[PDB]
Amino acid sequence: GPEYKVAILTVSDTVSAGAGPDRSGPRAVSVVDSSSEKLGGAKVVATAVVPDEVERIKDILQKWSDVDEMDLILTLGGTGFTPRDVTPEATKKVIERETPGLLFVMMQESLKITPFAMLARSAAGIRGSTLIINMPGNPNAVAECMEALLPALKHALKQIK
Amino acid sequence: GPEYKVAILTVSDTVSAGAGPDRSGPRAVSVVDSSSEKLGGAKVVATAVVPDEVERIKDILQKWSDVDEMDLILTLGGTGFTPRDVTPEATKKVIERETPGLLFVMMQESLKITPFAMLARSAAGIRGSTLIINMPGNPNAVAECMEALLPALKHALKQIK
Amino acid sequence: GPEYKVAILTVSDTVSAGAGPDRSGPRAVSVVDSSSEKLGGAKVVATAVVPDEVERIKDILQKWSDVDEMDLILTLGGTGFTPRDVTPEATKKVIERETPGLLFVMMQESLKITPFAMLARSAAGIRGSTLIINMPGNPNAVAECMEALLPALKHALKQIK
Ligand SMILES: [N]C1=NC2=C([N][C]3[C]([N]2)O[C]([C]OP([O])([O])=OP([O])(=O)O[C][C]2O[C](N4[C]=NC5=C4N=[C]N=C5[N])[C]([O])[C]2[O])C([S])=C3[S])C(=O)[N]1
Ligand SMILES: [N]C1=NC2=C([N][C]3[C]([N]2)O[C]([C]OP([O])([O])=OP([O])(=O)O[C][C]2O[C](N4[C]=NC5=C4N=[C]N=C5[N])[C]([O])[C]2[O])C([S])=C3[S])C(=O)[N]1
Ligand SMILES: [N]C1=NC2=C([N][C]3[C]([N]2)O[C]([C]OP([O])([O])=OP([O])(=O)O[C][C]2O[C](N4[C]=NC5=C4N=[C]N=C5[N])[C]([O])[C]2[O])C([S])=C3[S])C(=O)[N]1
Ligand SMILES: [Cu+]
Ligand SMILES: [Cu+]
Ligand SMILES: [Cu+]
Repeated sequence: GPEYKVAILTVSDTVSAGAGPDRSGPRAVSVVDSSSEKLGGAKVVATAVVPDEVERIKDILQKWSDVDEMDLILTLGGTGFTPRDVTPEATKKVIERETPGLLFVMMQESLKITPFAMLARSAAGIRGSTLIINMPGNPNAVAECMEALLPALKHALKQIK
Repeated sequence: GPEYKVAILTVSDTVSAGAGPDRSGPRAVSVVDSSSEKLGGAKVVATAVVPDEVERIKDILQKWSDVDEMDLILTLGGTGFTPRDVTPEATKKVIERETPGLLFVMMQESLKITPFAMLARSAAGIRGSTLIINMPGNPNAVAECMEALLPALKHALKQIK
Repeated sequence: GPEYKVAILTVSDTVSAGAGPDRSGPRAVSVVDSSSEKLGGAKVVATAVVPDEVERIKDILQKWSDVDEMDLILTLGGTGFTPRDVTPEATKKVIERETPGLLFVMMQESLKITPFAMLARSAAGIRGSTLIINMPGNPNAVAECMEALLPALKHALKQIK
């Protein structure tokens, strides 16, 4: 397997219910894959979809960190202002050490693209030796957020080990 | 009434005690009114003044969100470094979901005007279907902070419903 | 003594164990000293070194704030992504009122120098009449972070009193 095991969690009532396809997930996988060397040897080894439900999100983040030994978990979606956007709240429950600089850079860079970046309520942090980062559900958002992080993400992953 | 009901809370021992007038409140009302269309049909329907006392601030934020059905609450003042600046702490107690991007944009834009922007400890978030945003007490601060938010605030208010 | 009493806490297993010298501490003292007038009459009156241990860090921050009457505490180190970087978590336990604008400015300015700035998980806030700010352990980081804060830090210290 890879130096760094990456897992992608799509958070969406719509996708989970079979009411639409996942358009964000494949874009996240593509951005990680195409940056695999810049990330120190990272590969997406697993993806999943969960509804906008705090307990479901928490359970998968805990399993991936504590049991499956993932190194990086990117979540996609559920970061906005609607009542069903609960990804950050689930994430804050599971992380042990917050990583606000990652959120700073994602916001700073995203705002250059659209003022609507300010509506992302993303959280990020470390649980054990797993880095967890919330990204927006807009399929174009993951690429933009990953570009923002890529300069330092390899060093983040080295450090957490 | 309006599409979006806005309420303005001035937080000030001085104003509450009758030791001076409210100079921030009218500026906040004026900025919201003059941006009413850009905000999706917002109107300030209520204002109040409370002292720099956590329980008083909490009680009004809870009443306006839970009983009076406000959609946007702007607080003015009590965000700085003095011992009596307790607005963010009261706010953090009442909000359910934090909205850090709003704080990011207010800080980013405010710092272009003055380095003293860094002394605002403002919080922001959502309780039910009410968005609550702390702004500094300086009468010129609300206009600057609202300009920073205006590009996306209509979409924020639509989403929270 | 000075108008503002500053104390510097180096957080490092290596320095604490006698496995290397403190290179960050002297740089912090030098930057504060050389900015003493810009800070309103600040002087470093005390330094100490502790290991990367939450209880040790907490205990010194509490003693310096509650007993020794320090006005500004800068901590150096332990803000990164490694398992032993626990300074922010200790700091968050002791502070009463968070000061996110200080973190915003440090991050904003640090990112102009290096993308690795995003790996600092620094916290900051007020306990009583003591301002506590986490800075990175890189000896060059304190100078950069202090430059970012210097425009408003005098006013912060005046306010907290
Ligand atoms: N960079 C960037 N950033 C950002 C953006 N956008 C914006 C922001 N930021 O964010 C926010 C928030 O969001 P959220 O919540 O996360 O998202 P959601 O709701 O989840 O989502 C949205 C949309 O998108 C879509 N999706 C999602 N997911 C998905 C999808 N599709 C397909 N598939 C999947 N999976 C939908 O349609 C929805 O609606 C905000 S609000 C904003 S605007 C950008 O862009 N960038
Ligand atoms: N944008 C902007 N931002 C900012 C500013 N300024 C600065 C900052 N930011 O903030 C901070 C904080 O503050 P706070 O605390 O909130 O405020 P206070 O204390 O409350 O206040 C201040 C002043 O002002 C005035 N006022 C207030 N309120 C009021 C008033 N007047 C009238 N009426 C009313 N209501 C007074 O005098 C006081 O003293 C800081 S510190 C800073 S400097 C800007 O500008 N912008
Ligand atoms: N401005 C700026 N910022 C920043 C930098 N760098 C980077 C960031 N930011 O931060 C982060 C984090 O870090 P921390 O964790 O805090 O650090 P530590 O680990 O503790 O440290 C590092 C290094 O350095 C050194 N040191 C420390 N401390 C000390 C030292 N030396 C001598 N003495 C003393 N005391 C060591 O070697 C270690 O390793 C990150 S990661 C980054 S890269 C800058 O630069 N700036
Ligand atoms: Cu949106
Ligand atoms: Cu001020
Ligand atoms: Cu580093």
